[PDB]
Amino acid sequence: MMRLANGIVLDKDTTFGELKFSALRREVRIQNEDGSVSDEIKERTYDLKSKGQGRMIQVSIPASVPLKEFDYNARVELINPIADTVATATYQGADVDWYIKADDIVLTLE
Repeated sequence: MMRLANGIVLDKDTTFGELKFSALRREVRIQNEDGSVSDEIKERTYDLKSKGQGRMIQVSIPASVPLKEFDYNARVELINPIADTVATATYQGADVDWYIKADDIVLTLE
């Protein structure tokens, strides 16, 4: 005898809006001093669509975080998402969309 919550107590705006999967843009890897890049990963950049200004957002998570094999338009939410200015600080002209570095990628539990 005990009552289990069938839903959520409160709502949080961490979900951004509707975050739905599109593809895996690119997994950037550890570059060797000699020049050539290694087979080991550094960060993983994903393609996610969000409701708002109509921009496809580039979500990058560190190598310590495993890959998530999600289906197309699967609803996800980010633990600690931050929109950076470090990418556009080293790149110029290639930055057609904006970058968001995240902690971990999970499914929308709310």
